[PDB]
Amino acid sequence: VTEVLNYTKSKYAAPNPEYFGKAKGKNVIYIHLESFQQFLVNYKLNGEEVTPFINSFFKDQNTLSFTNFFHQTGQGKTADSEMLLENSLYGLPQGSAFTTKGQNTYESASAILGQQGYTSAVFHGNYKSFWNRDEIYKQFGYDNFFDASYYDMNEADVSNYGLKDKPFFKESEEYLSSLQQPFYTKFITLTNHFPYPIDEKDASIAPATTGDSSVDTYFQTARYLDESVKSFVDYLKKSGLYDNSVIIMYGDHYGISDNHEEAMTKILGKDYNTFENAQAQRVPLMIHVPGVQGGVQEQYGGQVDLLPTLLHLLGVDNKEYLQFGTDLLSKDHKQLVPFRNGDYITPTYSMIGGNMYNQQTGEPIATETKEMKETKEKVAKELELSDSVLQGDLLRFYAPDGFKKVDPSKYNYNK
Ligand SMILES: [Mg+2]
Repeated sequence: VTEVLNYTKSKYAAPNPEYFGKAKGKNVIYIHLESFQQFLVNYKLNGEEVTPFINSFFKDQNTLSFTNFFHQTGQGKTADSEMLLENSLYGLPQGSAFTTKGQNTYESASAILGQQGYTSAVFHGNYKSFWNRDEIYKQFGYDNFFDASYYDMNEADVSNYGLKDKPFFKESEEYLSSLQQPFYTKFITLTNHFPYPIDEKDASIAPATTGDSSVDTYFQTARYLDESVKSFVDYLKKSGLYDNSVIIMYGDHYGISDNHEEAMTKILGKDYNTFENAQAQRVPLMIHVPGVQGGVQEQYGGQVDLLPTLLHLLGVDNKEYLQFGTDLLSKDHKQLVPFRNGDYITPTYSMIGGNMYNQQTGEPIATETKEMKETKEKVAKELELSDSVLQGDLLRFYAPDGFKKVDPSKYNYNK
């Protein structure tokens, strides 16, 4: 109740002077890389790079790239990722939080940044009823929701899950250019979605040769996404948004489940056991902050840490908000990444499937020490306190002093 707030502050990580406020006043552009796993980065299928542009964006001067960034989603899949990004809250242990907690009071990024005059918007090539986004986005405080109704949904431009990504970015330039700055936006892509079907040739790369169809055509839809993103970034550079915004590319969750051990063994080269599968849960995080020296960031982290990381870059102190994540650029950030099912990843030891593993060598640890038991309970506590917020709707009874709550009745996403 006030218990959650006490845990939050004690966990709070002070801003890093080198990165604090360096992007204050800038726009924010989230690029949602659907089902995009980190191992795809710099991966070469039969000689050539699978995702060439993203690989270059990864190496760029002004790009903070994360190699130990893990997704913390559950049965909510993509919805849970949004929950982690917007509120720094975990999803439910079971089922989707978006569907059952659409009535809850939230104090999300749209609301927090809205306090400074930011304009909110979400772009998605599918209808707003999907994942109950239409309802819960109002509680988040998203000013605009550009769903499928704002796009040309002809049969040739539409896959199984909605509008293809290349038309999606192309057609959304109209809306983004006329959106009041400064803004806070997120572009949810669709094409790279299981079982990853692509008809030739939207595709521009040969499929893998493992014998597993869903795994083989994954690399094809990944490049289709890569090509469309490049086209979108090219637009951002022409319109000047590229220098005036913070571009953040991230993955929401895994792309290949653990029911493809044989194929994944050929892909990664090593045996795809339970350990290597947990390591495969890495998803990309690339933060392009204009006029800031970037580089590879190997500190361990999760999606829960994304919002407080962004806030510190924008020069916004979030000490008083109910957020379970910490600033990734902070030196006080502790490298501990909880999974939804109770598991966790630390640089030294990791619990996977309830069993202990050496994170660095992959070899099982027979006996469990105190510190391995201690962090196990720290993780369970964090997950429980997060559920306490969702299950009890605790944000009705709390808010930071200067903060103003959202009136969801004042939002309409229809045209
Ligand atoms: Mg997804």
